[PDB]
Amino acid sequence: VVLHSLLGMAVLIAIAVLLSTDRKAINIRTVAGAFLIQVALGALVLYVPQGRDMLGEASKTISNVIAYGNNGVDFLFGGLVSEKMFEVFGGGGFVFALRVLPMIVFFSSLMAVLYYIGVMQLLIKVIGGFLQKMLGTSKAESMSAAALIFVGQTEAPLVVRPYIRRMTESELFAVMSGGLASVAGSVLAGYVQMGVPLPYLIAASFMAAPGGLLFAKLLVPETERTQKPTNVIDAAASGAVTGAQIAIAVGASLLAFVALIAMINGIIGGVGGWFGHGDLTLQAILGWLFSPLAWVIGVPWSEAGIAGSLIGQKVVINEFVAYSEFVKYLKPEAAVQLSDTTKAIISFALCGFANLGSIAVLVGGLSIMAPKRRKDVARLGIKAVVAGSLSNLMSAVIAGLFTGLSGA
Amino acid sequence: LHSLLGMAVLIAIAVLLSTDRKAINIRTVAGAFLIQVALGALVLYVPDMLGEASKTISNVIAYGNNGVDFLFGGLVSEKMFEVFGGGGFVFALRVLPMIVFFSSLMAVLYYIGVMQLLIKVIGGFLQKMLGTSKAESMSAAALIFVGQTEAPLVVRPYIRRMTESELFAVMSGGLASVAGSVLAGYVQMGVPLPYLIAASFMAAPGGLLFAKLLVPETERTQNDAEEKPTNVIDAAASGAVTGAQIAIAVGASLLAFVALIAMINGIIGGVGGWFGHGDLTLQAILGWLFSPLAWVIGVPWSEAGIAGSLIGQKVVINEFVAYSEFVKYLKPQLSDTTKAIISFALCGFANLGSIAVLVGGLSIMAPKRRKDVARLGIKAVVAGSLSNLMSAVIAGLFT
Amino acid sequence: MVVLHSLLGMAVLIAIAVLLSTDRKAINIRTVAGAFLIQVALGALVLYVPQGRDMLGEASKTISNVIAYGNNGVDFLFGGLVSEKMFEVFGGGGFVFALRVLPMIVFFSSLMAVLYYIGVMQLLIKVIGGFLQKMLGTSKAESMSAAALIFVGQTEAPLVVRPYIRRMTESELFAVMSGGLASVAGSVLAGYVQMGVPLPYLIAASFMAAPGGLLFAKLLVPETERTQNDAEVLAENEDEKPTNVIDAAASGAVTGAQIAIAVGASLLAFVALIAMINGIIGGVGGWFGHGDLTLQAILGWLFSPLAWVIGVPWSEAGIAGSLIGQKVVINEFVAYSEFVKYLKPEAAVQLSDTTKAIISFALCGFANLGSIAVLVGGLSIMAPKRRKDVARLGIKAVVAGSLSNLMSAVIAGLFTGLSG
Repeated sequence: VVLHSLLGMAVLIAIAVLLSTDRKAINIRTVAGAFLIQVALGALVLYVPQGRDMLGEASKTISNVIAYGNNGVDFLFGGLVSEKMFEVFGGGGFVFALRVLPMIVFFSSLMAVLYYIGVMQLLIKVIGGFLQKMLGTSKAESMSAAALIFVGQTEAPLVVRPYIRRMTESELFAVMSGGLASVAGSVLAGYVQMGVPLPYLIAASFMAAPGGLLFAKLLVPETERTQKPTNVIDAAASGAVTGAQIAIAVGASLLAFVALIAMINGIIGGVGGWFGHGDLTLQAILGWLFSPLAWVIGVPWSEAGIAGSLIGQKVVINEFVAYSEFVKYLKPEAAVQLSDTTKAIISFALCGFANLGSIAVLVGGLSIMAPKRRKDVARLGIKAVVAGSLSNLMSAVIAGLFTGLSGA
Repeated sequence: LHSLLGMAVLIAIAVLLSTDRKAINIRTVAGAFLIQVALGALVLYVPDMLGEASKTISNVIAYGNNGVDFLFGGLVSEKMFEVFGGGGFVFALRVLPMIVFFSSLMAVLYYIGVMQLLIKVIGGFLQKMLGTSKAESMSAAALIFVGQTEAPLVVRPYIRRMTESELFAVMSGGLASVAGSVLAGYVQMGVPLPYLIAASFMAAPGGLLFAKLLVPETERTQNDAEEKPTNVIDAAASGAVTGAQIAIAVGASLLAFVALIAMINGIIGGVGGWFGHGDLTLQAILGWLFSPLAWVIGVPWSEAGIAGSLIGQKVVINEFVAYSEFVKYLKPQLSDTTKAIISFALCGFANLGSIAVLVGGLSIMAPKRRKDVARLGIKAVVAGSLSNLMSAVIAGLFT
Repeated sequence: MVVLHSLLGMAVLIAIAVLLSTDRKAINIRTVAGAFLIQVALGALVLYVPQGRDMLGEASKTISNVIAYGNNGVDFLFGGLVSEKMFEVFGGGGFVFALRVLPMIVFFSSLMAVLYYIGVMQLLIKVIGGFLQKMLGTSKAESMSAAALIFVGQTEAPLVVRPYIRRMTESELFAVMSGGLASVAGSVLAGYVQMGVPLPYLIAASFMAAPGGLLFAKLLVPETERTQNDAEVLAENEDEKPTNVIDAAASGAVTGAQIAIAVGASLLAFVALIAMINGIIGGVGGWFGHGDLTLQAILGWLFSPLAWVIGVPWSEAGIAGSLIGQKVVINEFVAYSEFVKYLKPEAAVQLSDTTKAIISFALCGFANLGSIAVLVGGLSIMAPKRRKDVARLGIKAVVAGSLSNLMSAVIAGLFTGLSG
C-alpha cells in the first residue's frame, strides 16, 4: 500500500511537470522543500501519537466554538433547530439552510474580530516568516497562503492587496493557487455541521496552503526579480453581515447547482434510452471519468468508483454539493460501507475551493483591486484550478499513506 | 354572444383611457387579439404538443422541489400538513427559491445559447406578423418562458432609449405573464398545470395588445449599447445569486403591501366605525366596485360579487390571496364557466407590488429613465390585468 | 413614598454630564434646564396625569393594531410557521425571533416610507421642530433632527439635515449625533415590541429621548458658535426621491429587508460571541475558584452604582447593572433578549413594577459601542469633510445618548413610582 501512494505522489508531480510552462528553472530547494513540509505536517498530525492528540484537541476547541455558534442560532431561529424536529421530520428534519449557513455567518464575524485584535495578523506574520525563511519564497505569497487558510475569500485581500501591484507572475499564480486549495473558516464550519469529520478538515487546511504554494511554484516558477473597523464590536458586526451576504450567496448557489444537476440527469437519463440506458446519473459518469485518478491516489477500486465520483463531482461543480452527497455515506444507517482509508482520502481531496466557478470568483474579485492584470489572471485561471486541485489531491494521497490510525 | 360584446367593451375601455387615438396600426392590435384567441383554440379545441410540454416543465418544477428539499429539507416536506394543516403551506420557503432556480436556469440557457434562439424565433414571429418593434417581442418571449423578475435581465442593452413605448410594453407584458414564480407557485397550490401553460402563452401577446392600445411608438429602436459569466458554472452561480436577492426583494415587497392593505381594512373599519355602517371591508368595497366589469366579462350577476372581491384583491393585493379566498369559495356558489373565467382571471401576478418590482429593477438598469418608468406603473397594471382578462373571457368562450 | 432618591438621581446624572463637559461656562441654562423640564414634563404628562395616560393608551392600541396588520402580512409570507400550533408543539422555543420579529422591522420601514411620501411625517416633524426651536435655544436644524429621530432613526436617512450638516457647527453636529444615539427608529421599536417588551413605556421613551438628547448634547459641548437656520442652504437636487406612493412602499420595504438581515446576522454574531467570552472568563474564573462567571455578572458588578442612582433598589441593582451594561458595551437588542425572560411569571426572578419600568426605558436607544461606527459610516456619505470631527465626537456621543436615556429612566422611576 505504501509504494502505491508513493507512486501516487510521483504521478501527480509528473502531471505538474507536464502541464508546467517551464520544466526547467525549477529551484529544487523551494519545491521539494515545500513538499517535504507538506508530508511532514501530514505525518506529524496523523502518524505520531502527539499529533493525533494535539489535532484531536484542536477539534475539541473549535467544536466548542461551533457549539457557541449554534447557541447563537438557537437564539436567532429558535426551536426550529431543536431536538423536537427529529421526532417529526426525522432524517429530513436537518435543515441545511437554518443550521449550516449561519455558521458561515458567525465565523465571518469571529474571523473579522481576529483581524481586528490582530491575532491573525500575528500568526500570519509568523508562519509567513517560516515559509520565507525555509524555502526562500517571496514574502507576500507566503503571507497570502497563511491568511488563505484562516480567513474568507473576501477578507483574504486585506493583507495581500497592497503587494499585488508589482507582484510577479509566479507570486500572483501563488495567490490564486493557495486561494484555491485552502478553505475559508466559514465554509469549514459549514463542513463541520454537515457532519463531515473535523480533524481531517483541519489537517486539510494546514496541508492546503503549503501544497498550494507547492504546485503554484511547480507549474510556473519565477523568472524575473522579486520585491475600516472602529472598535471591536463594530468588527464583529461587519463580520456578521458580510457573513450574511456570503451565506445567502452560498445557499442560493447550492440550490441552483443541485437543481440544475438534477435537470441534467433528467436529460442524460433521457438520451440514455436512445443509447439504451434506462437510468444514468451525471455522478456515475464523472465516476467513470475520474475513477483512474481515484486509483492513482491510493483508493481501492471497489470504493474508488465512488471516490472518483465525488472528486469529479467537486471539481466540475463545487464542494458543498460533494460533501452533501458524502454524508449520505457517512451517516451509518445505510448499508454502503466505505473503508477507512477511503473516507480519509475523500475527506481531504474534497476540501478546497477548486472548481469552474471559482475562476470567475477570483478574476472578478481580484479585478477591483488590480484590474490591470485582469487579462493575465483570467489566463492563469484554469491552470490555477489545476494547481489547487493537485494540491488537495496530494494531501489526500498523504492521508492514504498513513494507515496507523482510524477515522471516526 | 355575450363574449364578443364583452371583448369589444374591454378594448373600448382601454381606448377610453388611452393617450393616443392615433394607433396608426390597427392591424397590429386586432391582429394581436387574433393571435391570442387563435392560439387559444389552437391549444384547446383542436388537438401531443401541449400535454408533453406541460408535463415537461412539470418535471422541471419537480427538479425545483428537489433543490429545495435539499436546501430547506423537512420544512418543505409534506409532514407539515399532518402537523399544521393547509396553513402549514409555507410560502417563502416553498416559492421564492424557485425564483432562484429559474434565474440560474436562464443564465445557463443564455450561456449555452438556447434562449437567444427561442426568443429570436418567437420574437421574430410576432414582430413579423403584427409589424412592431423587436424588443417588446423579445421580452414577451422570455415572459412566456420566465416570469416578471427574471425577464428584465435580457433587455438591458435595449432599455436605454426604449422610445417610451417598448418600455410600457415590457412593463405590462411582464405584469400579465405567468412563468417561473407565479407558475411554480400555482402548481404547488395545485391549480392544474397545463391549463396554466395555456394561460402563459395566452397572456404574453395580450400584453402587446393593450400596451399598443395605450401607448404606440415613433422613434428609432434597434441599435443600442454602443463583467461576463465566463464559463458555464459561473453563469449558473451568478444567475443564482441575482435571482436570489431578487427573490428576497419580492418577498419583502409582498409582505409589505399585503400588510399595508390590511392597514387599509383597519382604516375603513375605523372611519365607518362612527359612520355607524361599520364592519365594511375592502373585500366588499372592491367587491361591489369591480362587480359591473365582472358582469361584463360574461360571468352572470350570480356569483359576481365573488369576482368583485377576488379581482379587487388582484389589483391591490395580489392574485395569490385572491386565489386563497377563491378556493375558499370553491368548496361550500361557483358555476363552471364562471369557475374557469375567474380562474384564468386569477392568473397573472400583476399588482401593485408587481409594478413596484418592475419599476425598481428596471430602474436600476435605467436611472435616468427612472421617473419615466415609475410614472407608468398603475396604467401598466391596467394593461396587463386587462390582458389576463382577455385571456379570461376567451377561456369562457370555449366553456 | 419619599422618592427623594429620584431627585438625587437626576442630580448625579446631570452632574456627571456637566463635569465631563468641555466648556463649563458656555452652557446656556435656559436651553438645558428648558429641555430637562420638557422631558420631565412629558414624563408627568404620559404617566402621572390620567389624560396623557389615556392618550398613550390610544396610541398604544393604535400601533398595536398596525402591528396586527403586520402579523397578518407575515402569516401570509412565512405562513403557519409562526402560527399558534408551534406553541402546542415547539413550546417556549417555538417563538422564532427571525420569524416573529424582523418582518415587523421590514413592515414599519415600508410604513414610514409611505409616511414620508404622503407627508404626514414631514408635517409632524416640522411641528415639533418648530416647537423646540421657538421655545428653547436650539437651532432650526438640530431641532428638526431631534424631532424626526423619535419617528425615524438613522436606519432610514433623516434627510432633514442634508443641506444643513455640511458646514454645520460642532455643537450642532454633536446634537444630531447624540440625538440619534438617544432615540429608537420606528422599525427597531416594533422589534422591541414583538419581543414582548411593554409598548407604552417604549412610546414614552421615543418621546422623552429627543429633548433629553438635546439636554446632554448641549451640556457636554454647548453652543459656542453661530447658528445658520433659514439663512443659507443650497440644498442638492431635490435629493433623490421616491417617485409615487408605491415605489415608496417598495424602497422602504426592501431597505427594511437589508436592515432586517443586518440585525439578524448581527445578533447571531453577538450572542454567540458573548457565549464564547463567557467560556473563557468561565474557565479563568474557574482557576481563581469561580466556576460560574460571565460577561454579564462582571458588568453588573461594574455598573451597580449607576443602578442604585437612577432609582433602582439595591436588590435588583445587580440585574439592572448587567442589562444597562449590555446596552452600552454590546447593543440594545441583546440586552432586551436577556430582559424579557424576566417579564413572564414562569420565570423565577420577579422584578418590581417600578424597576421593570425604569430598565425598560433605560435600554431604549441606540447607545452602544457599534453605533459610533454606524453613525460615522452613514454620516460621512452626506458630509465627507466632516468625518474627522465626527469620529472625534463618537465616544462623547455615546455617553450623551446613554445618559439621556438614563435621565428618562429616572423620571419614569419617579412618576410610575407614584401612579404605577
